Amino acid sequence: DNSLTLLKEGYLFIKNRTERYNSDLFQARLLGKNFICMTGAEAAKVFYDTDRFQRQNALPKRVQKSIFGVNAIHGMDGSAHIHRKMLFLSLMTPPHQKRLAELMTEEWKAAVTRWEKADEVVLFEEAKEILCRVACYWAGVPLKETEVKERADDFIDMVDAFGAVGPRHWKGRRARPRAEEWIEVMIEDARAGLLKTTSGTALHEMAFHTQEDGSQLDSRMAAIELINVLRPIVAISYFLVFSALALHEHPKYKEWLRSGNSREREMFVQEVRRYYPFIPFLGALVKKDFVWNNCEFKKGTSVLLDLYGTNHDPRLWDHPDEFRPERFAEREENLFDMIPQGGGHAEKGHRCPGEGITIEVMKASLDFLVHQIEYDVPEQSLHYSLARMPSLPESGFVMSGIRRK
Ligand code: HEM
Ligand SMILES: CCCCCC/C=C\CCCCCCCC(=O)O
Ligand SMILES: [Mg+2]
Repeated sequence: DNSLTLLKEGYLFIKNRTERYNSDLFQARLLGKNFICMTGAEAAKVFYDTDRFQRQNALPKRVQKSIFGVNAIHGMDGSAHIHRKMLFLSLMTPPHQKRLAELMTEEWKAAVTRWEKADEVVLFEEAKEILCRVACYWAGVPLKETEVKERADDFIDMVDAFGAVGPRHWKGRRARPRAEEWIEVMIEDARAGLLKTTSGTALHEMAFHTQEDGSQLDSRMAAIELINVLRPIVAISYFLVFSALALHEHPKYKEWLRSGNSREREMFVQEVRRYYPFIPFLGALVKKDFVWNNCEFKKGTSVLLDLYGTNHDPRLWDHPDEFRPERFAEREENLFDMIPQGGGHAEKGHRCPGEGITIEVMKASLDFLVHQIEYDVPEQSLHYSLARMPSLPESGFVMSGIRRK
């Protein structure tokens, strides 16, 4: 069993071995199970074949009890999964992406009034609070100013736990029942009409969603699925910090952004998502015996798809370990070569329905940093680990001398 080695190597565990064995797949004992680990765009296509792969019983209990919730969308298959996935997709269309991006812009502009007076700020901490306030407001979830930071911390504790052991994992295990109880009473109040809800917002649509047989979700399950909207919006915090890091470490792109418009901002944001680590891999179970790439996949075998390694595959990407947003000028759009938030079709599998929200929030936040304020980046540890999952520049990205531009 290689699980401790996986903990040691993190994002590079699969890529180190696919390179060493000169193969796009290898066998390994991980998580107590027999696994095949695979990488590359062709492997991602096979992974998203839902006749060959299922997610039920692929999600380790420890992941359900920390980041995702028990028996939630991530572990569902078949028409029941697709049914629930349409609920998430309806909440993440461009009107929602635009609304969230606009709320973020308003928050960043409002933040300058305090940042200019305090001089020094930790971007990760500011982002967490703003995103939590914006996510709850857009969703219709009441949120008191005195609890913004606690709820944001609970959301991040769940994200930060998914690849951890020891105290960091325990933080996520403790935060999940707090968040679920908090949101569940909201669901219950909404269903009794004791909390005002609005058609087309996340609280309303999760509270009143009906399944294929016409029954509502259990209030706890509706709460879990609403957290599966609120938590990943706060998780955009990680990408916002990596975006600011890339700006600092590749300063030639700042004037490139200042001169240009949303096209350059979008190429920059896509390169942040491709280049920096966030989700290392995905798990599934072989649904039926099949053969691919001269390997027999036996029913019941667990499988890991390498997100990070595919995103740095030199067969797909020129100089894959350099940050070069211009690579997305005149590049073909494809569902399997660029998979930091999954691959394939979100309507037909488990691909992230939040990609558009992620991208527009990142673009709005990049615009703020480039056009709205000036700032310095003082001496600090900007190192981010490829072993620690998820990963973040250690300091959280400290900014100082902040001035209204
Ligand atoms: C912040 C950066 C984000 C990253 C790195 C990310 C990444 C991912 C990945 C890798 C998956 C699983 C894909 C698969 O299993 O095939 C996923 C699923 C999901 N994401 Fe995201 N995501 C992010 C943001 C968001 C946002 C902002 C939302 C909602 C507003 C969201 C909602 C979801 C949901 C509901 C699923 C489960 C979909 C399903 O099982 O069918 N995510 N995400
Ligand atoms: C058997 C190994 C399973 C894979 C372990 C990690 C699983 C999924 C990674 C997270 C997917 C969604 C992340 C978006 C952010 C969030 O939901 O908080
Ligand atoms: Mg229904």
